[PDB]
Amino acid sequence: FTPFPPRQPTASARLPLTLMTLDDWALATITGADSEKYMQGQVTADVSQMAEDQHLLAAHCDAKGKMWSNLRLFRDGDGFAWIERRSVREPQLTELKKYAVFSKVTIAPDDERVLLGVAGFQARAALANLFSELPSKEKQVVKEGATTLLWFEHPAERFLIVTDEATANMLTDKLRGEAELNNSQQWLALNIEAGFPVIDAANSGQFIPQATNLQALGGISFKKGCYTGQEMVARAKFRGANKRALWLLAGSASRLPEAGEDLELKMGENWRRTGTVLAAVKLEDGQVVVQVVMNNDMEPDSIFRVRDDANTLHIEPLPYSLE
Ligand SMILES: [Ca+2]
Ligand SMILES: [Cl-]
Repeated sequence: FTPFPPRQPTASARLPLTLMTLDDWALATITGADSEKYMQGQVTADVSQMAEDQHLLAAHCDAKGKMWSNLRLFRDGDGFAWIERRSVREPQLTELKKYAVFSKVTIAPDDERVLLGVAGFQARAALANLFSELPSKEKQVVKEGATTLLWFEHPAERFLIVTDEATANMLTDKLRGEAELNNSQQWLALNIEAGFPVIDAANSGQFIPQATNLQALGGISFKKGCYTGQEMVARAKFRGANKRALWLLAGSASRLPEAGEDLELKMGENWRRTGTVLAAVKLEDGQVVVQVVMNNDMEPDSIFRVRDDANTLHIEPLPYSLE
């Protein structure tokens, strides 16, 4: 079917109708009688209380609570599928499979299905012509034949499509010259804007889930039964235990910081390396936008920069509360 070529991404507010190939994300599945039990023991979400029409962003942690990756989970066949960054799928699956020697599950990558995104102006009306039913806030996953559609509210309405090559080709042919075409960087920009954490390889194993605000995004149950890393995830909820959070910065820079890179914070006439970048994109309207993990008590008027840059970044209020 083939990835779409990149064009410079746009902020959600000004984003035209856009169809994207999500090549930098990747799919995996679990099937078998023990699918729910097995996943319940390895992720932060309560998968026993996930309906067929729901999807959520969970964490898969090691025994110390550090996330191999977050993952967007939904029911698929008699088990689950999930989407995470391609750069971490291989090690994530190795670590997930460590406990499955005798369990009634089969865990595998899925590179047969195609991941697409639809976003921007009138995305819903454009798609309503191409599928009988679309997902919505009231029914967040819809399935039609080979296709699974996931609804997102943030930062503006958009849809993630999990489908076969034939349907991907149909959609592309039907929307060509109406939807702009872009690649993963546009979906990435939207996740940065929404404050939804992205974990690439450099950041695998580095963060407890709450350092990336996952508790505020519905990704952690504190009442479910035991799972790998649970004790440490629970400890991070104590008053004052976790000192990090995920932030949204915007401004200008001469280069994008890489995942795992630090930024610099201004203080007096000095600059101090601070934080860990998760993702960054340069937008059409000129700004660099950056998702970063740093201390949860940064002053709102803090001034940042990409290391040694002539220009600066500032905090854009996160669109959801951490209270
Ligand atoms: Ca444009
Ligand atoms: Cl952490």
